[PDB]
Amino acid sequence: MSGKIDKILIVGGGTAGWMAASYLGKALQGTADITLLQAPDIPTLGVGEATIPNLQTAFFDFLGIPEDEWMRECNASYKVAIKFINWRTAGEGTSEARELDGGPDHFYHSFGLLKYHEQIPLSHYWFDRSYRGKTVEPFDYACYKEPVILDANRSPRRLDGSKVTNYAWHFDAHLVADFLRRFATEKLGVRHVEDRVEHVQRDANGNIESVRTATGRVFDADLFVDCSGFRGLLINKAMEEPFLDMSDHLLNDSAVATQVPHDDDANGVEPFTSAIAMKSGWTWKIPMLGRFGTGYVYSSRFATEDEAVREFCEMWHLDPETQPLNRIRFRVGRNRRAWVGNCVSIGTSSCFVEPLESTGIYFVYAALYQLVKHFPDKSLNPVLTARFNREIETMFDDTRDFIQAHFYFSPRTDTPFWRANKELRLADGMQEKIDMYRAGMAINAPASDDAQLYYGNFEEEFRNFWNNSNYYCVLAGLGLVPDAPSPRLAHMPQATESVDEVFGAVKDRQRNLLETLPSLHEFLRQQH
Amino acid sequence: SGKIDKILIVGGGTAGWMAASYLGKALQGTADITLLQAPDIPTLGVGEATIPNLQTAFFDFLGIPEDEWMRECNASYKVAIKFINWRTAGEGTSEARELDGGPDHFYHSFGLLKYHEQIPLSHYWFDRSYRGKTVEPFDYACYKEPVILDANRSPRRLDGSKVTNYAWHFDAHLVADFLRRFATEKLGVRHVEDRVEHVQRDANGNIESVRTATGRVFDADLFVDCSGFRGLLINKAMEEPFLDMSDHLLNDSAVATQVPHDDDANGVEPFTSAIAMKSGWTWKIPMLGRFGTGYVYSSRFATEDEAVREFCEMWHLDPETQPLNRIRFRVGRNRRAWVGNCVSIGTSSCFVEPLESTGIYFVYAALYQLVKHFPDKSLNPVLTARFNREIETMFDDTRDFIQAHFYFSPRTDTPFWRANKELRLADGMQEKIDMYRAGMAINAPASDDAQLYYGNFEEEFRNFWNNSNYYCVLAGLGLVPDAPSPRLAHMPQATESVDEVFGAVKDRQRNLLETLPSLHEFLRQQHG
Ligand SMILES: N[C@@H](Cc1c[nH]c2ccccc12)C(=O)O
Ligand SMILES: N[C@@H](Cc1c[nH]c2ccccc12)C(=O)O
Repeated sequence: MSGKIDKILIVGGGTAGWMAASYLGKALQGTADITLLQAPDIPTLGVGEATIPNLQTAFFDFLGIPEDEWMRECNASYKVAIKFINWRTAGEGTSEARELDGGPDHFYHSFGLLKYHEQIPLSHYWFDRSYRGKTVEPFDYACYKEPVILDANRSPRRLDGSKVTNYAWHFDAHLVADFLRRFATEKLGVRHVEDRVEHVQRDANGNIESVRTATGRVFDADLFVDCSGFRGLLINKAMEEPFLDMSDHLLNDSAVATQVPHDDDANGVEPFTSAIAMKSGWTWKIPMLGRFGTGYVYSSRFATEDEAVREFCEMWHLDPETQPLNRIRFRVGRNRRAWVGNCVSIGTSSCFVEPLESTGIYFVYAALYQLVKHFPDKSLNPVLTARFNREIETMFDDTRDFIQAHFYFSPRTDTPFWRANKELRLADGMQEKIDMYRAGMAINAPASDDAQLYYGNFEEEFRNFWNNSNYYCVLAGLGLVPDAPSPRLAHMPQATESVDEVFGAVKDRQRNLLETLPSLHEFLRQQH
Repeated sequence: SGKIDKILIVGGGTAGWMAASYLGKALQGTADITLLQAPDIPTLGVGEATIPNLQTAFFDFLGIPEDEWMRECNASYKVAIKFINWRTAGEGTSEARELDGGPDHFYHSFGLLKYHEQIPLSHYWFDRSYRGKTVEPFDYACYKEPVILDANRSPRRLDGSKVTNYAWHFDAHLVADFLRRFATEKLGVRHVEDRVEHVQRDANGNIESVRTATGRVFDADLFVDCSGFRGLLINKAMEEPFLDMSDHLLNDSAVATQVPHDDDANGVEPFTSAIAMKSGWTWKIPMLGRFGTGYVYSSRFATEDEAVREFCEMWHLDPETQPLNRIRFRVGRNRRAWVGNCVSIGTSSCFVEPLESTGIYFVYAALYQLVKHFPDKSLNPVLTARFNREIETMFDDTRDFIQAHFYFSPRTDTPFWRANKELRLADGMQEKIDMYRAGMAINAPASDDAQLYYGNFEEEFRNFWNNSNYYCVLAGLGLVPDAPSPRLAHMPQATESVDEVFGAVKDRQRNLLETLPSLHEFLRQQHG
């Protein structure tokens, strides 16, 4: 028919489902009846979720929820960066960084944007100096103030509350989902129904007419949102939309995870997520309050589930026979089309990639934002659907490419896994970026180096999600550098001379913040 | 292999001297630049219209104040392009015909449509227009400019304060002269007045040297072709094919002149006029005490004599005595703007009728990209390929936008107008139209802050033709969405509170109309 969408049914009630319910409930408030169908699942351990800055500005701010309100109810901690440990040295899976060129084998991928100097990213000046032997300091320590304060577990905020850097959050997803469930049902009028989908009825146009549950209830709506996770109950099962496996770019498809109690008083809390390289994958460490979530993401192609359990438990000194563990098999890739007919997939039902760069939750609300932007009426204009699908496919594929580069450019050749990664091919779009990088060009340089604008305007960030800063942190961090300095620098003697103070400013902030900032633990004590 | 040491620019018109200035400034003291230009019959100052970033991206880069160059170039101000008679049948006249109770004209002003609850004002306007809530045209409802332009107001108060975004009108010859003085006197650019007779290339196909009529031989590491439509280096020497694009643009000729004007009796129009004709359109570019004008037409629909006649008749000029410039130009772009060690800048690179004042912009936009992708003597292929991609998109998007001005005109009164409707829009442009009809914005700006936009070239270049521009032209011509944006039916609070936004515009139109001095008034002061 025609007329606006009157009823929406969300199938699936986890993080994605209740985020969808909250975002749509907020966006269409009072002009659409929303029902979320939810069936009980086997409970799992809170193994932790890491996020990015726009979670607050693009999601919680949109809902009208203050950082302090949701943080306290979700027992959240702070994330200032992802610390990559042992990606450049051979060896077993260990929590301790090995030695590399006189220092621990780690590098940071921090938030924020590299400063521009005479229209050129600081990255280019750093490399120019490194290349000409004027420096041996790593890219991250030279261009970011964060590495130094993170090495000392400092808080991203002073005791008086003032923030000194861009940061995100670490939390148990289950708590956020419960928080949102209460918010959506209590504040936004979303209807929660506890039932299991038994049958999906489609019409002759291939659209979903209704969903019938195991109790015999029939739920019809104008638009259906699939938040059923890997099963893709609607988008794949009912709509039969093909899923594109991308194991030709990503070898990791499994994980063994758990949660470990932690004495924050004795050891403090790390203001960062750790990405610890393993023999057949990598392990995440996500610090929360009084405990940390950790999971070994690996490739079933190079390690059996039991070998992964052993490697994982031994690294944390846990009993492989008694430790509570979540054994997961991921569905890596994306649907050929995220939205088909009147069925929009949101969450893992849509796409999934290992949490190497904290994009899981981002993918959920980035998509919800794109859905509302391309919101249809009952005629389901195909142009809205196609453009939405294009945005989603690009969002995922760029991430897929970026993550693959973490493994493709690691210098490690010590296990079949690391060696195999180098035998895969990068997508053409990614290879073009590397060609540009090697030629000394910036990759997706931000329009402005103003981080407040970037993280404060979703449209601005979504169009430049993976920017030059991100690419340099990871590529240079791993050891991939340009074949030679940007040739235009040889024509800018005054700029390459005055940049001295730009590097000096970072050094002063590194020193000042290190001497004045409280530890993350200290701040959390006062705060929570 | 060493930096670029010598640069030879062939051609000394507007493009050539802008190249010498920009490059002389950008590479100051690190490259020797010589501009080689032949002396030949100058043309009439038929006038050139520009856009806001001419100052922020070009003159500001050179370190030249707006006051300094515009007074030495006797320039006037441009606040918009006024399209006249594009919707009504008839002969080519300077007077707007009547349409729906008013004159047949619409404005394409500078600046950005304001965002209301994350949605461009254009969408709220159409929603109301579509629901019979209003009959006011898009431009008058969403822009303050239209009514002050109708009264020939100045973009700045007598005290100098700026009340709107504006650009300039000037005789290009004067600007070229100014830049020649600047580059030679202040940037050390060597000027040689001679004619190229022979271009010698090496075994790699790169240019080795150029020999002149007097027997002089000039060598360089990089050659900039600013020879105009001849493409002496890029097309003739390097043999790079020029790609004609008359399958999108029928206009390929023009008859132009300069007409004396009594500013005291008539004031000065703060806008460029684009007057629809029987087989093309005519530009009117107001300057000091005169205006440049030219009939752009299609040689396949009107003869040179017919064009001269139609043109002279509208301005009441005598065909037999009025000095006239008759030109037949090539429309399109080179397959590649930069090949080997030869970079084309200006009309030697590409050209499209001046319907949206992009001619000069194309020059410094390309110069900006050349410096960003500046090579050393090894001429890294990647830098060249990327530069070329930037140029082709810059041009093709403009080509598409201009074609739409003709394709969507409602006129069917002459072979020309009817023939435009039988051409094919490029796939990319068709997708944009599909989106537009679906109620979607086309290239919405990341922010509605015009200052960020016009103050940051990277920002504008990535979003050069934005939703504001498409709505001005498409809606102006009468092409509107099939229905309102489906989103608005879900935002009652937004659609209610938007009247305050429309009201704010109304107050601005009122106050400015009442308080602003006429353009002529301001011009007397700022100039005389
Ligand atoms: N645009 C994202 C990029 C990003 C994703 N994951 C990250 C992890 C660490 C640092 C940056 C990122 C941001 O700046 O937030
Ligand atoms: N980004 C350009 C768009 C543009 C080109 N030519 C124009 C003519 C009129 C109005 C806008 C334009 C600007 O706003 O300057």
